[PDB]
Amino acid sequence: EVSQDLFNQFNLFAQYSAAAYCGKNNDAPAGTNITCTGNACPEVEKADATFLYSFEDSGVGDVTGFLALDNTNKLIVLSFRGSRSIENWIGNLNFDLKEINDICSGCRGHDGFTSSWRSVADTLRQKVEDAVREHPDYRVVFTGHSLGGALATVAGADLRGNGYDIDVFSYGAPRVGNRAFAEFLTVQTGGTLYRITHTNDIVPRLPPREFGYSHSSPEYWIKSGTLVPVTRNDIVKIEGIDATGGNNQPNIPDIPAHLWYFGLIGTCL
Amino acid sequence: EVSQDLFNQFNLFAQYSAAAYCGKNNDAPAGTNITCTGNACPEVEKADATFLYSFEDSGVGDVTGFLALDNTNKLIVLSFRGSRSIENWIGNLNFDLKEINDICSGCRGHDGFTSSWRSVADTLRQKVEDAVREHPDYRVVFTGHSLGGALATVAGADLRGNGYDIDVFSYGAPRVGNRAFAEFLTVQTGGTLYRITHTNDIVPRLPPREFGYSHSSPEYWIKSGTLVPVTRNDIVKIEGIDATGGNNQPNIPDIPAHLWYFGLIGTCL
Amino acid sequence: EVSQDLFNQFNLFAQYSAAAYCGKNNDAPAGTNITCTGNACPEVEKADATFLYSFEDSGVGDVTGFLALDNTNKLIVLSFRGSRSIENWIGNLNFDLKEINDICSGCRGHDGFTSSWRSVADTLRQKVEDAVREHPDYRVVFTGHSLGGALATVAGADLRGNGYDIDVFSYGAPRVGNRAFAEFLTVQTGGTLYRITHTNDIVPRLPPREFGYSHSSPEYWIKSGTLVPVTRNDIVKIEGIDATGGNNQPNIPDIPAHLWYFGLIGTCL
Ligand SMILES: CCCCCCCCCCCCCCCCCCCCCCCCC(=O)OC[C@@H](O)COC(=O)CCCCCCCCCCCCCCCCC
Ligand SMILES: *[C@@H]1O[C@H](CO)[C@@H](O)[C@H](O)[C@H]1NC(C)=O
Ligand SMILES: *C(=O)CCCCCCC
Ligand SMILES: *C(=O)CCCCCCC
Ligand SMILES: [Ca+2]
Ligand SMILES: [Ca+2]
Ligand SMILES: [Ca+2]
Repeated sequence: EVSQDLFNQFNLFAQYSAAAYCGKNNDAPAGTNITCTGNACPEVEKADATFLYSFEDSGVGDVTGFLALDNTNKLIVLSFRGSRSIENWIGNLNFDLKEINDICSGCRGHDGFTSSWRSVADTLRQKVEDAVREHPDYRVVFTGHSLGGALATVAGADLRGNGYDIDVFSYGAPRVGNRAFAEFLTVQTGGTLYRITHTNDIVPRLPPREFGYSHSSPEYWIKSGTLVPVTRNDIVKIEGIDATGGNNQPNIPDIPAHLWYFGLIGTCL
Repeated sequence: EVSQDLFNQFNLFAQYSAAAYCGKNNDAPAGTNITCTGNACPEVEKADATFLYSFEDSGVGDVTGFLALDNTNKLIVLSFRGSRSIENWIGNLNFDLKEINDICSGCRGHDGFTSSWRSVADTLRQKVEDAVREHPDYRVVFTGHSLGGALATVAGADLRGNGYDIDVFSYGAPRVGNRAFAEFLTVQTGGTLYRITHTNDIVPRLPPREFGYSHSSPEYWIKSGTLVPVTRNDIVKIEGIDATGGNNQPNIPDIPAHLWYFGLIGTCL
Repeated sequence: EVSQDLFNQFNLFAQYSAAAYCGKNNDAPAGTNITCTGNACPEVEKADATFLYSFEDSGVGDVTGFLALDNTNKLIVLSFRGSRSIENWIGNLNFDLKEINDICSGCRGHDGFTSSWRSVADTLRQKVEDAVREHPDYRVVFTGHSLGGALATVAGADLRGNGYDIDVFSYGAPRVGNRAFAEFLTVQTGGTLYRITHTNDIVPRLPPREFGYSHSSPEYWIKSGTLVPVTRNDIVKIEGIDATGGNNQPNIPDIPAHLWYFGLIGTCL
């Protein structure tokens, strides 16, 4: 169980994550409205949300997404797209652990995700902080589904501590680093990380523990099935580093469960 | 077992479905020969078959194929290509059920398949009906492998009942809609649906029943193995909505079985 | 166990194979250095290795790779990229056996691999033999990982016997032909084939024996695990056509093992 307020935020940023997949939302002119196709992001359309920055084929690994200004909810939203291109999938396969001493000592992160973020950090950091200067009353939120959630998590860890809080909402995100990084993500201040999983989705189980990967805490686990609407009672908070009993169970994983986080996600053309 | 006459049709249109994958057959000039690479479609090449309309990157979902005029067999063949592009695959994943009451009452169909067809139906109907007018003694046949088989099925159900029969030959096609639609496809008049499957091919088992999908009846189940020539005694007719004992068995599915329908299907460059 | 000299050769050409995946190494000016990204080919970078010819999207099947001049080791290295593009994967799925009598009598090879090589054989033979004339004391070596190893295996069998030795180092290569071709690859004069496999990598088990495919002898089998450094004591030579007890064992296969051949291979962007 989560509060209705937190449920509304989980639902909203799942739609911001879904919107990042739509092709027209990766080269949109600044100041234009954020829209999706196939009812992918109704709540985002209802809001007075526009593009501050729209990017695709950026850095290494085909970083893609947009930076949004939400005047209704008073948000600065950085939404990363998940895997769609061949270049995205190849970056996922770069799963050896690389030192990220510039984030925390003893921490190691997925080579692919960390390399991709490093390659766009300077540009996007400047875009976000320009927005905070213009709208200092707003709230900064990084979000993304799958690979996009892994990027939103790494980015949040790297840019926190510079005067503005950064909340992160990831959906079906894979493990991003070793246990040192997982513990750091669990105790870091300057914003909250909401790591949302769904039933037996396979992606949050990758890369496997045996390669040295761990999950941060807590986990918000959606128990309602695929194609089933989600209510605030279907989400379970699960505390503990590499906690079992949520998505991390010793049962058969599922691929279609990876595409149902409050609605269909990853399928917007 | 099936008759030799039906076996000959099953083999012929399996090769028309293969020709649709060949890139050269998706942007060819009208009136030119239909040819394939290797021995992908020797029976089509032997016929006096020419392009009426060759299309690619059409509508939504990257609809690809050709409309052919076969003077040897007296056919008007609309052949849809199966999955190859990333865009084809994103469309396959839009597996929510959408209303198609214009086709039949209470029927619901795969969102992607029905949205792809709807985006090209006006253009293709006109070309099919132009050919029927000029060649009223020719037989209209929609066909396709995998996704293409799903598009042929939908297009056939949508255009039937306008004066001319439309027969559909689908190979390794997934489920396309709900039970209402599966029953409509079973009893619809004005043409016959030949839904063909091969051993334990995985694709006719998608999307899973649990998501609300059913299969029309009957099923023509190829029992011979992969890379094994098919004889008319290897094909078994299986009647009953969502019938088991054919491809729909609770065993381990197979991927290479998806590519062997009389010959190799889906591999023409 | 293998000798430290052979181990060093196995390690060097694993990095030449890894280099072929980097996009910048498929369209580089002749004479420029060969480099990779993130420690993918450190030994290649240390060497005085420059491009003689880089190719991409060549022939049929998206043949990709480079021809390198290594002055440090006195090598002419032809490195084929493995699977990355959709076109690559379609070619892999063309797995029926085709006559390659011009290479060896009674031999039959994978249709995709042999068609891909035939479509570039005249261009690449000219490039290799030009380099031989220019540096007649250098050693010619074909190498590749996965699909690249299969192309390197077929190319060496075709181009041997024209006045110079061709050594082949394949990593995680699939079976390329029938038994006759497997025997020929075992005994052919004018160079050596080092076929290297890793633990229970699935790819060297494809296509299955039951489709008529056989593996040449010997097999150099890496017993250390994924993400585990390799030492010369972890490699075991296994002789015999279609020998078991190495990679060819009736146990569960593994996909990540395919990417670890002394290091991460297939992941360079
Ligand atoms: C993993 C091997 C690769 C397969 C392909 C995956 C990535 C494809 C992207 C590019 C592909 C290029 C074109 C290649 C064409 C031939 C290759 C495609 C082969 C797969 C085709 C899929 C259907 C096509 C297709 O038309 O898609 C059907 C569409 O309705 C999607 O349906 C879904 O709901 C998505 C399901 C995704 C996979 C679900 C996993 C299977 C579930 C069962 C698990 C298996 C365990 C069973 C054992 C139980 C017994 C104990
Ligand atoms: C976008 O929405 C805002 C109001 O929220 C306003 O600029 C206008 O109605 C919309 N503009 C376009 C081009 O749709
Ligand atoms: C992230 O790598 C997961 C891929 C997103 C799924 C897109 C729709 C299948
Ligand atoms: C149906 O979705 C088509 C799947 C076959 C892929 C083409 C053959 C490589
Ligand atoms: Ca709006
Ligand atoms: Ca002809
Ligand atoms: Ca160098």
